[PDB]
Amino acid sequence: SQIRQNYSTEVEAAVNRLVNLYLRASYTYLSLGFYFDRDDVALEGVCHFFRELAEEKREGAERLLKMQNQRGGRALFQDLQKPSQDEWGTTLDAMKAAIVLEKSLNQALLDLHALGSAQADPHLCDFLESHFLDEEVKLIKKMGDHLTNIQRLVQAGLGEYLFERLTL
Amino acid sequence: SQIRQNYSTEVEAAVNRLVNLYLRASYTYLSLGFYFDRDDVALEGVCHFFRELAEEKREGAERLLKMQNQRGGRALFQDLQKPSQDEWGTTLDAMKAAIVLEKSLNQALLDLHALGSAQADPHLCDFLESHFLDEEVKLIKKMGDHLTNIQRLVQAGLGEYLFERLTL
Amino acid sequence: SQIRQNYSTEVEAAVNRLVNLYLRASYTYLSLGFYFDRDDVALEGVCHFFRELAEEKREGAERLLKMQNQRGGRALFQDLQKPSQDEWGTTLDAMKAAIVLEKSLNQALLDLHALGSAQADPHLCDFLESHFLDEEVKLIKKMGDHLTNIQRLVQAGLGEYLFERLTL
Amino acid sequence: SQIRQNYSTEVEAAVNRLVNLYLRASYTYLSLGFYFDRDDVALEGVCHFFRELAEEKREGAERLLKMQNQRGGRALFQDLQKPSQDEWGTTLDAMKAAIVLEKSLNQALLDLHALGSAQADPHLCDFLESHFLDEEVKLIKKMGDHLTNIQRLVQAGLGEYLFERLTL
Amino acid sequence: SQIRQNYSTEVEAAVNRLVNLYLRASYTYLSLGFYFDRDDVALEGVCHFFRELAEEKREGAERLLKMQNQRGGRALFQDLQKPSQDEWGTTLDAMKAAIVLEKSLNQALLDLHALGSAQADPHLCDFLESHFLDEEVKLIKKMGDHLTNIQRLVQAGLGEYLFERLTL
Ligand SMILES: Cc1cccc(C)c1O
Ligand SMILES: Cc1cccc(C)c1O
Ligand SMILES: Cc1cccc(C)c1O
Repeated sequence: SQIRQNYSTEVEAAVNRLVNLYLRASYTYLSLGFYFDRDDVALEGVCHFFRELAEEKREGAERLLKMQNQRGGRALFQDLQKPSQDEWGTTLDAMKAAIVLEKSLNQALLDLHALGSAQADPHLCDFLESHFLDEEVKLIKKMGDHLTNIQRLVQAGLGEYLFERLTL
Repeated sequence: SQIRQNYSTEVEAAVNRLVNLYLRASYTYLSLGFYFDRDDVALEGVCHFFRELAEEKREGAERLLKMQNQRGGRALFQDLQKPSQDEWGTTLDAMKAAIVLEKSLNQALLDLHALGSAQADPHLCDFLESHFLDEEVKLIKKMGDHLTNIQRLVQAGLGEYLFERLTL
Repeated sequence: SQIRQNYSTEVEAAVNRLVNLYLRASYTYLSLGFYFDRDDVALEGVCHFFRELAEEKREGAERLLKMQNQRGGRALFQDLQKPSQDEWGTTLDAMKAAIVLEKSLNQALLDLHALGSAQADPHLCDFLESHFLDEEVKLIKKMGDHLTNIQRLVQAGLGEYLFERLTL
Repeated sequence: SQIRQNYSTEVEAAVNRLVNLYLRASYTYLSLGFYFDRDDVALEGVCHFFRELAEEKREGAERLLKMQNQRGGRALFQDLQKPSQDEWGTTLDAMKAAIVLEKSLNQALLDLHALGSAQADPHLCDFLESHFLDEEVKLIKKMGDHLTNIQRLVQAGLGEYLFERLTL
Repeated sequence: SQIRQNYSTEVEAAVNRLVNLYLRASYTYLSLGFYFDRDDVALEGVCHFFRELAEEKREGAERLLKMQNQRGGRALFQDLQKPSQDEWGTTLDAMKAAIVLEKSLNQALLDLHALGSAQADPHLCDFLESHFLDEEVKLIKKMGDHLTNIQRLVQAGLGEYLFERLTL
């Protein structure tokens, strides 16, 4: 690219991989959201929580794709793997799955930051710090808070209802 | 009728029957509503839920009667049978009874749609699709969601109170 | 009932009967209204007059049902008999039928008031006086005024049109 | 056409025919409107009624032409036959002629719907149901209501005047 | 009195007694209210419920005193007996005590109405019907509704908390 400067092929490839991970996360959250919208699950607050996260993850992917082009890299898309489960169990099970997912995204962000530092690419490092790393820490803290509250509420049916009504 | 066109006697009769079913449903919901207003039941959210449905079903009947006249058919009214119960048990029992009732109305709508299709009466088919079929699907989904939440809440007294307070 | 006080079984039963009479009146007015909406009758002011009365009578029934519960009585519903006619003739015939109907409701109100007085139930007596007796006197006077005007207008077709256009 | 999909030549031709029928109806209503504007007829409400219908029918034709292009069919225009009469008699005669005209348009709509169903063309079927079939049923009901009122008013001159003044 | 007309000494005395009963009820509610404000009871919604009732009963007494003077009777005050309890137990116990109290006031109202009827004093009868009898029926129905909800909630501590939070 006529504009490409200080942008390694290793970072370019890792950015494409991260786009795939964010889109896969978005898809997972779409599945989680609609599972809680089932008439035999019917926890609307939980459905809304996950549908909002599907949107956030898609936005993250789009920000990464915008950055790829700004740097003169070339977006390459791969298949989006279907989510790991078809049914997500209880709100507790779902929130545990979500925190696992977020920690995996966060690790990928940290890995890419480390690569950027090794390649002396401060624009990449700043980009990740500014738009992703703090968002992930905040989200993981929120999920941990939710998990603790869900666990303390498990009369499991009553607890699940109250969490959805009074927290979400 | 000077205006009657493509409107079979079979559909005309079936529309009159459907008016009766909607008015009977409205009456059933009136009974459900006032049962939950009893001082020894006293679940105001549940009373409101069913009184609103009584109004919706009456409106449905009135829309059908308007359509009967628009097509040049002749409204014929029959007795409105009293509701199947005098006392409706718990919120769970009542919501189960309501979903049974709605599924029976929906089946009648589907039967009339099938008759309209067989008689090549697209105005009737459109009318039902536009004003009734989706309303019924939405309502049945809502009732199913409510049933699931009520069931998960059954400390049955506490659960019944919380559902009325926090959902309805 | 824990709340029931000075409320006789005779009044409780008579209130349930009166609910049935009001709902039957509402149904009769629904039939009258839609008859005047027929394309071969087509008197919109008359249709509106009777549909408004259907609503008023239903509201009366609902007020009675509310009162039944306030007093600790138990609502019991019976079948709603179909209206006495399928076709209602001229506006004159219909208005005569309506005044007959209202006078029958008024007599039932007066009978219930008399029962309340005999049972020394002043809350019932006040309730009827406050919400029903004057409403009925006003409505019957209005119908009598309408009958007189309709009769003076009978060139019967022209008169019927003018009454609908200029009074209703 | 590059865009044409599931759109039969039979439906394409029938749509062109229907455009012609709607434009012919519009022309007929233009003639009716100006006849009632003659100084020796002079019924302004009747003139307005028919001029409004001329506009509605032209709009219907334009909607059909828009749809023809949306589907990749090719609009073909034919002569517009002059209306069946040069003078339209009384308001009663004119309203009878209008209801005959509307019933013929409605039959053409029903015929085209049947063709669409036979050709498994649900976009066409929906289009007609959504924009034409209910409009026609409503209009025919209104005309039938008007005919009944005009007939009841026939002192024919006085009745014609009053209908124009008080209904139209 | 120069103004006294159709106002018996029996009714005058009974009105003074009723003033005392209303003021005693107000005092009882003051005691109930402050009991629920104790730091070792601490149910603010319940405190508010009873303090509002203390105000309503005082207003009732003041209305009776105003009426006594309007009729030319002479207000005579007696001691106000201290409430029947110093401590009121649970919300359930308190609501039971309140409904007992209200039923006793209602019986006194009914007794005075009967006296008025026997003395042919229609102003008194109207006064009681208009300002007291329906208020009492409404309040007793509300208390019965509350009792039913409290009973269904008895995990008694949790139920008491939830009723205070979500109903009161
Ligand atoms: C491509 C994709 C997959 C899953 C969820 C979303 C929102 C999305 O855009
Ligand atoms: C139950 C019932 C019967 C007839 C008319 C009305 C409005 C109604 O609610
Ligand atoms: C005199 C009296 C006693 C108790 C409560 C109140 C409000 C009151 O005025």
